[PDB]
Amino acid sequence: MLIAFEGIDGSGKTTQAKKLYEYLKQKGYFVSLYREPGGTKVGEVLREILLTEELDERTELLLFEASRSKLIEEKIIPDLKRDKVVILDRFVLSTIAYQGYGKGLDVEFIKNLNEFATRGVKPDITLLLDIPVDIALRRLKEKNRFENKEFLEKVRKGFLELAKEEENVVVIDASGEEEEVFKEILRALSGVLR
Amino acid sequence: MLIAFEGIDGSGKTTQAKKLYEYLKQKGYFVSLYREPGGTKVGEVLREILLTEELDERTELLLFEASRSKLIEEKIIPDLKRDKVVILDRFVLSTIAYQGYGKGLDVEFIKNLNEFATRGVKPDITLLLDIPVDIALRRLKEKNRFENKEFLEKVRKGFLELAKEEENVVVIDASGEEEEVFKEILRALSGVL
Repeated sequence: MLIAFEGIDGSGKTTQAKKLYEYLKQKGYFVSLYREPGGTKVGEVLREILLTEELDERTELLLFEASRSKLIEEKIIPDLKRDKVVILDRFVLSTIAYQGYGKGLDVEFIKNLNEFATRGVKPDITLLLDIPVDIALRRLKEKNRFENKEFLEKVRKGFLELAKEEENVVVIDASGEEEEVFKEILRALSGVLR
Repeated sequence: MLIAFEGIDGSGKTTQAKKLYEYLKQKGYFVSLYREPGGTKVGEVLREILLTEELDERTELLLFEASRSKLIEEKIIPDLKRDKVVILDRFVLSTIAYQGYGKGLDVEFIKNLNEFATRGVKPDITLLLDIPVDIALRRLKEKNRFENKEFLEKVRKGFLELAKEEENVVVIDASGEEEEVFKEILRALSGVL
């Protein structure tokens, strides 16, 4: 089965994805955890490019999608075939929210590109870790990271739109404390898991 | 203006494109010559990846297009704005022929992806350097290069298919010698220069 975390920077996706990883492992599921971009050797070099270079939004989109494609074919599809629980730190909604609602590219094109990269593989559940931008920024600030408030407001709105429009998306209040947010995730998953 | 060379490996694309580059620089055009993938800093690192790694066809297409996207935005578009002649060794038809007709991805999807990567920038003329695979192989074989005849036969058919339906594609009999092929390309280019 496939569980996708989605959300803005500073929403705690990496921390909560790791928590979910360790928790399901101990309950006896076989589980993988991958981040996007990255999660494969080729994906990780592309992650370095995406993090360091000055890329236009179109080239940036195609590289995100190339990383995803590599991950889907190299790991996710085989993992899923062997009944692993696959947990993603970011997936197809983030691409639409960032490149579409944020950077202005066409949403329907992004979805078609998403479908191509994924071979139609969709999550069993998508966890949207929703958080206000100022609170997300204040947390990032604690690690000396500064992201763009104007950009992230559009991205956040994108996410909440997509959670209405798209299938199997649960909105998690990610402004809470680490444990309370995890508990809320577990409840949203109980209608698909253990 | 934008001049694109297309065709299978062994058709002499690079040789002809360099000849065209040298010729037009002599006759007083400001010209650019780029290869795909490549031609920008980022696009050359993606070329390295494409030339080394074991890649599925979907990842490969997406990386070809990312290189193209970079080259288009960084260089082709500005170059064209200042009336440079941009010559390309491989372009959008090669992606369709290779990834679509060759490896079986959807041709219509590839077209749309090309359209996105290029911002709708189309060549003024496309020179398809058509050659039989046997002859392309015979020529490649004398550089210690070996390519798949089965694969390349499909890709040739694809290229010729595209020449019939797509706009501004002149089919150049690239089976000839270097100078007679270049003479044919110049004939084809008189109707735009």
